[PDB]
Amino acid sequence: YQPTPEDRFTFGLWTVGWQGRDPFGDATRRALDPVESVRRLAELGAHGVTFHDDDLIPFGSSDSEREEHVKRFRQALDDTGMKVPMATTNLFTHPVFKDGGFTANDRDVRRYALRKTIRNIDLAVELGAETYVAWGGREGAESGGAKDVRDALDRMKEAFDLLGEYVTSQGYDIRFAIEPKPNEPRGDILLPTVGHALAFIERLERPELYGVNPEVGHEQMAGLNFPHGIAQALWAGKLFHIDLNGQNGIKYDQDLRFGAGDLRAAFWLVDLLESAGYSGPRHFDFKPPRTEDFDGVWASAAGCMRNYLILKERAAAFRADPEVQEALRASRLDELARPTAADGLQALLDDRSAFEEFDVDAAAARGMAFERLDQLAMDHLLGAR
Amino acid sequence: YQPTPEDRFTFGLWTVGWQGRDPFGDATRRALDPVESVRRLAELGAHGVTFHDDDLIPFGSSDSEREEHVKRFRQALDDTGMKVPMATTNLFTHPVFKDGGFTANDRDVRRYALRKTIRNIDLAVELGAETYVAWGGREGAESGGAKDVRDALDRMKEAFDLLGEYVTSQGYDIRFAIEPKPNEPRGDILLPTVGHALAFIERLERPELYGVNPEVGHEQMAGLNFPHGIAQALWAGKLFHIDLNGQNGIKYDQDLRFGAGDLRAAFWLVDLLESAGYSGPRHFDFKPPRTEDFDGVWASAAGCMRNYLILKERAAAFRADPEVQEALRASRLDELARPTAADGLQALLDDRSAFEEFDVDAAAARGMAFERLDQLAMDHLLGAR
Amino acid sequence: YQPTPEDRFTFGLWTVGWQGRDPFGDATRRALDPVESVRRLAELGAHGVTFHDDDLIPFGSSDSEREEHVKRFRQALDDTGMKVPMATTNLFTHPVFKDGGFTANDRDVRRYALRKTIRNIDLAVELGAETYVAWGGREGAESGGAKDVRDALDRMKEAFDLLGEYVTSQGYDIRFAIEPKPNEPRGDILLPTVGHALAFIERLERPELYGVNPEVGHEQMAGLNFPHGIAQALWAGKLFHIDLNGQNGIKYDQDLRFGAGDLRAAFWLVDLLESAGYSGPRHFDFKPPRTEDFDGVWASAAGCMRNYLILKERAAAFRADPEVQEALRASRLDELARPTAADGLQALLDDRSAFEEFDVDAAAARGMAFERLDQLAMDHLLGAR
Amino acid sequence: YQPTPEDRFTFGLWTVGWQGRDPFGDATRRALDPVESVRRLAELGAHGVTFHDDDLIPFGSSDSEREEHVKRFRQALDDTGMKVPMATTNLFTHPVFKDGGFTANDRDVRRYALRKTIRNIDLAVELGAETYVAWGGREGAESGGAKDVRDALDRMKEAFDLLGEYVTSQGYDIRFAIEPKPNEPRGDILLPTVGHALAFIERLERPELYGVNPEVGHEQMAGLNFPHGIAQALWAGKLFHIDLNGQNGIKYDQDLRFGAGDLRAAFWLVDLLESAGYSGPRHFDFKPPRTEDFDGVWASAAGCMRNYLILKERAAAFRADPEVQEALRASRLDELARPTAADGLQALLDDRSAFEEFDVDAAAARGMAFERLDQLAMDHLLGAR
Ligand SMILES: OC[C@@H](O)[C@H](O)[C@@H](O)CO
Ligand SMILES: OC[C@@H](O)[C@H](O)[C@@H](O)CO
Ligand SMILES: OC[C@@H](O)[C@H](O)[C@@H](O)CO
Ligand SMILES: OC[C@@H](O)[C@H](O)[C@@H](O)CO
Ligand SMILES: [Mg+2]
Ligand SMILES: [Mg+2]
Ligand SMILES: [Mg+2]
Ligand SMILES: [Mg+2]
Ligand SMILES: [Mg+2]
Ligand SMILES: [Mg+2]
Ligand SMILES: [Mg+2]
Ligand SMILES: [Mg+2]
Repeated sequence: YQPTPEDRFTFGLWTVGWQGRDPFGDATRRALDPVESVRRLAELGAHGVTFHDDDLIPFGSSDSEREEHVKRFRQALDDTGMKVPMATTNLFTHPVFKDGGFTANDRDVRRYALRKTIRNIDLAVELGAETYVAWGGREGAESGGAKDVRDALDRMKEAFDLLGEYVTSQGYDIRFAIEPKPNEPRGDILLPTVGHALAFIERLERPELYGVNPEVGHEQMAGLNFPHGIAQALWAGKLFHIDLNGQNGIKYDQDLRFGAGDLRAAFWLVDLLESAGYSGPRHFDFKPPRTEDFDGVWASAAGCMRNYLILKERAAAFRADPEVQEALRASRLDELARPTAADGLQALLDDRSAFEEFDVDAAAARGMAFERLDQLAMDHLLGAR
Repeated sequence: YQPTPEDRFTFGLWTVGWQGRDPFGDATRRALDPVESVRRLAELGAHGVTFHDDDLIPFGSSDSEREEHVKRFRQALDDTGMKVPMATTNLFTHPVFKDGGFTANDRDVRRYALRKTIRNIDLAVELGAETYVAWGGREGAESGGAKDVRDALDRMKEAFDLLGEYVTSQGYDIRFAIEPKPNEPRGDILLPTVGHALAFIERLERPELYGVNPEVGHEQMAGLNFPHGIAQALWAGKLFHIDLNGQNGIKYDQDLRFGAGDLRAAFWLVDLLESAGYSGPRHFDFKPPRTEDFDGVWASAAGCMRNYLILKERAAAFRADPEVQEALRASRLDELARPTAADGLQALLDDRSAFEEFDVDAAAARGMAFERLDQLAMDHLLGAR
Repeated sequence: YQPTPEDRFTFGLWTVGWQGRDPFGDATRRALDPVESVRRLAELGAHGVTFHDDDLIPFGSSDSEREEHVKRFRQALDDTGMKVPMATTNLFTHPVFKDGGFTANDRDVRRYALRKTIRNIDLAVELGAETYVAWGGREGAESGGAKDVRDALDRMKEAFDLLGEYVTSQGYDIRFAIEPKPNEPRGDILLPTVGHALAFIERLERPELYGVNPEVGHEQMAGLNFPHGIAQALWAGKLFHIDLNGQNGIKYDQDLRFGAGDLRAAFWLVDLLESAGYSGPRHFDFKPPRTEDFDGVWASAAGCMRNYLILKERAAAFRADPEVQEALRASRLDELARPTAADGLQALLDDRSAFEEFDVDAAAARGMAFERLDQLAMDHLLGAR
Repeated sequence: YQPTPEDRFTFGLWTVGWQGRDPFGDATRRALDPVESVRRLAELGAHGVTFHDDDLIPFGSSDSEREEHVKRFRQALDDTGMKVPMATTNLFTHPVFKDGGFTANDRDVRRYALRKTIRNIDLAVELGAETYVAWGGREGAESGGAKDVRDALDRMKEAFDLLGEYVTSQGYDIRFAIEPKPNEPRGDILLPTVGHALAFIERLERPELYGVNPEVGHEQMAGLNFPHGIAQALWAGKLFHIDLNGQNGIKYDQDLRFGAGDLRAAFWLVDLLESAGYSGPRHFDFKPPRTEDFDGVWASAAGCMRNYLILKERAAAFRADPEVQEALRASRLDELARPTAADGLQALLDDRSAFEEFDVDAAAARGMAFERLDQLAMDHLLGAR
């Protein structure tokens, strides 16, 4: 189960670089130089890395310092052959963003947020990124009177429209991906799920430029089924990128390594990406627990990849098994893929077998054979066939 | 706090008519004749009622029995002056719908579901309904292999497209409202939230015919903020109807009377509907608890209306208070309503006060004064000014 | 992975016998005669069955009918060699129990509840049951004013004390097990978790007679860690029985087959029961989904047992692996089992290496190596060593 | 609604002193000197303050610096007349506690944790504290193999036993209060709820010395009913202290001001404390949101007290209303307070009216009149009588 750069596994600098500060605790690990992370990731078999502006260039850096930071990073990429398929902006750490970036009540702040974003879009293109993520972690509220949501959506639309005008005018080959999260750090965050983000995109001036970047843990903090949310993004043609990690139910965002948390949901996600022919990066947005030292960080990162490869194998074996193919037919998955009324409205209306003469009791008596199918799925996942 | 028919309060037959059967218990109350419910509701000050096909005409009724059921109902409406602004279909009780209506794996079932729906659309128009609700309570799964979500969305789209073709061809003045719910009775239900339903509508052939019917308790079963979800529906121009009730967090769907459950969320919802000028029905989809007799049912129904009227009064007093208007200015709600960059992209890019010369520390130091505003909101809700 | 009666697997009559009625739907399956369930379970390899009074003898049965029902059941047991290790009372279905059994506000009801319970204790002993379960599904409330919890606990204590006096006086060899659940069917249920039930037992007149019957899904409806709750019951010497099934997070109680829901939590539960030497019944309290016919019911029941046996194998392989034993030492599990201060209070107070000279930074720098250990656990579960 | 020192309102230094650092953000406010907090709290009408060792004396302080810190604090208390009714230990911030204090795997750490605790017990007594709280925020795990819960409970018991031996030997007049929390910062924390802590106390060598310190938000992060948990602590005679704040459901711990979050649950809590004659401190463990400046901190602190006083008034009016007293009788609250069988076991067994002649249908038909009672409760809370 050895990964190679062909598996397209990526990691954010902020993941293996998390120092372990939490709401109740100081850091347990020293900071990692981005160059070191690049090298260690390459040795593990990763394909590339991602970054927030602030991960690469310390906030408030002079143009001189900025150039120096970039050059060193670029050298590491050249030395290892690692790519940079996505980048994003930090619009959440600094105190100025306490009420949001694009939807802060203060107009001056909103203008600042757009300028900080545009500067990073330029760098991202320079580095070859294909996707630019936006997670509005501070857009929301803890109380009802603080934010008029209709006005905030107007402000969010305005912001994304200006970014689309910008890339268009420059002639850049980059697309945007919005990342939803229901809460934390705000009481409630705007665009809380994959559905809310998809619905919002349809109101932008150039909808073709925007998709979603769903994250496992995020949809599970609302108790939603991740594989179902991803199927809806695929159906809309909007899965531009994906964030993989683990989460144990509805609580604070844990960011465990991928495979931990809900294992069966991880299995069904892998089955789907692989069946659907998803060809984007398999990005891990996780945090090695603060209990670990450096050895532990690398082990956790390696486990992310290992878990994906084991699941891939098990899902493939599941779909290729003749006995499973037979069970899918038994459960009428074939019939779900056929049109209900290709014959049209009129033909449906005139068809007595559809109502007048339909034997409802006979249809009701037919078992779905879902439990036998699910048990074959479990046997496959566990290597117990 | 007396309601009148002008307040536009409505109730489903199934609400005051719930006999009290739950997953672990038999009925505690006898069935109510629809005619009796109409009369009792009129006396309490309700404006109208709503129904599923099966609430009005017992499943499997002959055409003769059907006509008889309708005529009696129509007489009650005439006697009391009650209206019927919405109707819907039961595609969840009968065993034939065990795997869904529009997205059942069996094709024969899907065809049956559409025929049963079309028959009720005809009645709804006859009775003067303006809105037709669709809650797909059985569309979903308990296991991953049972439903290919991409195929199910194809099937759901096909179903809604055929219904749109139908109303168009007949020349009916009726619009559709999709009602999301995250789970129960299925393990996971498709289109689980207000966002997922809004995103789906944008892919239908004639999107103008469809909106949402959000329900308080439903979004709270996913731990989402209801007033925020409603603001997004308002922003999209898609709030065609609304279901009001109460819920105590993430658990089974309780369906308490409106006002019970999350009281502060009820306050913010009322403030919003009233501020936004929502002119549709205020419908209560709730269940008087099984502990109650008939006297208790009517008391609970009366409480739904009473609670809305008290909240309306308190929200109005909140918005009209000079001291609140001053606090909103202090918290920069005025600034949130102004465009970020009406000056345009170029002007933003050339504005040094937006980046180069922006004093981030001075901006960061500005308190939002949100807690004083929230305390004025609490004082108002409690009548403690 | 074939079960035999030696594995001690048991099922309630109500599990494979669930007809599929839910809050929104009618039954999908016909009722099963208890004799048929006994025979089918024996053929699958089960060790025994359990029952509520009402599952075996229809409510309101004459003494004549009662005897007839028992005799037929007894014949089935003799024919198959199945045992009856536990029984319980139905104090939740009939409308009289709408406000509870032992804690109903009406005193007459409370007296009735105790009489119905005592009659079943007698039968249970006759059939050879060793454990009597009590799940107070209707003890609780939907509103704050309806129940004074202090008075209700007095009433609950009184009830359990009288039952203890009863078994003592009769000389029966039976112990009681209280089963907690947080909600459903009441808004909140009293004694909502394993901890609340353990704390309550310590206030009864003869605490030795009572333990807990925890259920997987129940603790997961509160988002708690089941294996941790079971370890606390084991530590107190109070795990008298256990209910196994599956649950997908915080929502309505699903009652999936064991192994479904949280698979990793199922793995850790098996590891614990097996390590601790739990020698009681492995009882399955689950519901085959309403989508299934009879073939599906038996397949789901078979899957419960299969899943336990696979997990048992994987946990055993995990604990026996030399490389795991080494990792446990690396993570200081050995040190957690040694007393902190067997030397005593004074020796601790005088030990400078414990404070004055303790090198906090050196201790802080030591990684716990938890992620490598967890990855070995995952590899083992998946059969990927 | 003006508080006075007689209302017994207290605050932790860490509450109004929270700088606003979260998992995703830097501090938004400067640190407050403990002397300033004491003075500002006194002016608002607070009765006293509480502290962790580390809030008062910076970690790693010399004995010289320690004495200086104490003296300054003592002067502030004398100047204002504020008291210190409770103190606690910080066993969670420093990296050495990454795996816990009392239950860390490393034995050396466990010994250190006890020494740090004993030093603070001494100071607490010097300052006049009556209660010593213990919140084991780092005792728990993120993975199943990392902690053997049976061994950890042995370790936790050992720790509390040694602390009891210590206070006993010194002759101190102080009692311990254990504070449960389900998760955050660990994946799962040991003793997750009020029930688990109550059950654990019963296994300590001198159970009389220990009680619980429940916190509103903590039990709500598991979706439990706080007023019910408090009634069980009252019933056991174990409510030694209480932490008041607000929380919006199952998510990260928000720590809103008291009254925010679940308002109806706040009403029922106040009704209970006041009815039961709770005479301990009304302590606020909350965090003014990071959006606020200093003015906002004081406003939020003032709101905590204001909200309690308004609720107190409304609960008192509720209980004193003749119409409510009549409704309570209608709902049989009087009957819940009478013994079920003061006549005894034998008399119950011989009473035909309890079974043989009990009219179950007549009893079942009796409505509980809970909704009318709940509506009177709502009317009272809202000042709408
Ligand atoms: O909840 C944290 C989010 O996952 C972020 O890591 C984004 O993906 C990048 O800003
Ligand atoms: O969860 C139940 C839903 O609220 C239904 O009552 C719909 O509104 C009507 O089918
Ligand atoms: O939630 C349902 C409970 O699990 C019951 O099945 C008990 O175990 C028996 O009354
Ligand atoms: O979750 C944080 C806890 O409430 C702490 O504030 C304790 O009360 C004191 O250590
Ligand atoms: Mg996250
Ligand atoms: Mg992410
Ligand atoms: Mg509902
Ligand atoms: Mg509804
Ligand atoms: Mg259950
Ligand atoms: Mg059970
Ligand atoms: Mg907290
Ligand atoms: Mg606290």
